[PDB]
Amino acid sequence: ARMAELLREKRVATLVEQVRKAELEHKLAQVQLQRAVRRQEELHRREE
RNA sequence: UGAACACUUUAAACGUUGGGUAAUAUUCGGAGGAUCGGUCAAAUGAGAAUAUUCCGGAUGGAAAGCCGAAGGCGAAAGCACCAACAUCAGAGUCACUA
Repeated sequence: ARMAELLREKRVATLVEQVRKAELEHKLAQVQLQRAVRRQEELHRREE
């Protein structure tokens, strides 16, 4: 039971956290970079 | 997926308020003196007091005649005078939400 838990559960869960967090860092690099410069240029040109 | 924002685009979507109309029968005076109505066809009547009509006037509300279409909007029934109030809705782009 301890072999199953510490040698499966925490590392398979760890795979799930780091995979969705690499995905979240992908989505967050998107929403910072392309979104932020696009919308500040749009708001800049719309107020001009 | 579902929903709110910023743009692009949509009309017979929805209720209220003001105004209009080809057209409608009734009526006030005038033209005109026996036809009109109507149907496969025939039959009460309008009419010898003036009928269809025609002139021009009033009335008052129906319905929106063409547009307009195997076109649109709608959840469906449905929705076809504008103008404005007005509350939406639906589609596309670009972003939020996880």
